[PDB]
Amino acid sequence: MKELKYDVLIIGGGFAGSSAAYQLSRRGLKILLVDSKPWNRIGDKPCGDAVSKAHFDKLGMPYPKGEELENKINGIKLYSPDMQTVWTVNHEGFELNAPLYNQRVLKEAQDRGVEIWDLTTAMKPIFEDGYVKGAVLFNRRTNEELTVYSKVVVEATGYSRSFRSKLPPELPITEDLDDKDADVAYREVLLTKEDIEDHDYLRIFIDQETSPGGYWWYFPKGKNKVNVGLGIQGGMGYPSIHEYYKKYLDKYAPDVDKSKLLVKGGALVPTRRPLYTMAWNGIIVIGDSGFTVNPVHGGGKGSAMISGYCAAKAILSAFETGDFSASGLWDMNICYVNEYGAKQASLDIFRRFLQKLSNDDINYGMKKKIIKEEDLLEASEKGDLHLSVADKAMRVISGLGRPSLLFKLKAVAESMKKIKELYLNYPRSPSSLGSWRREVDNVLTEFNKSLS
Ligand SMILES: Cc1cc2c(cc1C)N(C[C@H](O)[C@H](O)[C@H](O)COP(=O)(O)OP(=O)(O)OC[C@H]1O[C@@H](n3cnc4c(N)ncnc43)[C@H](O)[C@@H]1O)c1[nH]c(=O)[nH]c(=O)c1N2
Repeated sequence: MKELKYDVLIIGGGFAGSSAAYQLSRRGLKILLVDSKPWNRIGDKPCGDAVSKAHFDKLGMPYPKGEELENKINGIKLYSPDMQTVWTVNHEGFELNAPLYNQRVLKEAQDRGVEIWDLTTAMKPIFEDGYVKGAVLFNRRTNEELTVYSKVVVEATGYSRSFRSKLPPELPITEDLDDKDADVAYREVLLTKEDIEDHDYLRIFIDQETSPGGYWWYFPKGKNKVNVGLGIQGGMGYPSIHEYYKKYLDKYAPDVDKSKLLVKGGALVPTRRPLYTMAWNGIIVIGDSGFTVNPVHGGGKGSAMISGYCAAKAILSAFETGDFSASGLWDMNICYVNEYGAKQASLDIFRRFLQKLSNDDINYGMKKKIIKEEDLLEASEKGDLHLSVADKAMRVISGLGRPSLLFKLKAVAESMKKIKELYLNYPRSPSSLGSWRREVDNVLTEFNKSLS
């Protein structure tokens, strides 16, 4: 079999993969990125295609340009179950042509030196002497099995985790997710008969009956084109998602013409804290494969780019120390946790609370303004539910006569700050990962119990 040697092998060319390749380019390294999909189809996984503007600024990534930007976004409208209360949150963002932008990022990284092979699949992890040292690839372009060696493998295979799942089960980097720590989501993109009111605003509909554990959304991709879909918490016993979709479509999008459908289909999306470690001997995991999705609103394309940034940073460190062990790549964790991980950990706890609320809990909480329209912005910008804000909210649900889960919002706010306290104190060395993880597990075990 043919053999090749590279410094870095990036498996998967999604938002996470292309972010790693872009950031690692022009640094004196020999890089190979692969993706099973053909070039023109790379990055077309079922998505809402809605990404925050703040993400692009931070990392110094290319702004959506021209055809890549389908519709400019200025904010979000959060509708209550009975729809008697509409929260308008001002937050700038983009509704983009996801495959078109993704391929541009790849096209540029290719110009900056990175090599990209489409129609190529990582089939077997090369794992010898206790290290990930590359992979066996199948290039369907030339029907050839090639063996690629690398000092560091970047796992960016998405929610499938098709590569790292084939690693031995004692590696912390093969951590699996529980069914209930993920949501199945489905979406379609159709044209509307009439225009779209406030088309520069995203619409999110909370409703535990029409989308239990998640929500419905109405994302305008233009003047007369809309990305409508929903998400539901998995591992609960809920019926097929396309049954929820078919039953309640007209309720959230009656203006669409069902004959002008462009794309459909759905996929899995994780709604939890990131992998306890995203780095191990000779391997870094990023994107959906490392559970980098926001547990509350389910956005994952912004925080995927962050994981890719932190991956380049960690790898450049490892090569400067010739150390590709977990310890040598460990800065991947310290970086991502400070950037988005600690925020996720706190929101993981908050998600567990929000998913358990009745429609009456949300109808009451929103109508009575249990929190500001700007404090919901802060609670998911920094992932913090301030002890002073919970107190202002707790004295509003005091005027509630019926029993509710709302009365535990204070204890939830304390548990959120507690687990974020832990993630700020992330292990300095891999020697502490085990001890620190079980403590995190204890925090979640206790909190899960406190909701009952
Ligand atoms: C229905 C729905 C709706 C939304 C979203 C998800 C879902 C399911 N998300 C989440 C978002 O889609 C997701 O979090 C990011 O795309 C994660 O990026 P990745 O690159 O990790 O995934 P992605 O799945 O794009 O990465 C996998 C890539 O690697 C390739 N690959 C996998 N295994 C391979 C192998 N063994 N060999 C070679 N190639 C391999 C695949 O072909 C693919 O190109 C979202 N996000 C957001 O922020 N805003 C939104 O509006 C939404 N809405």
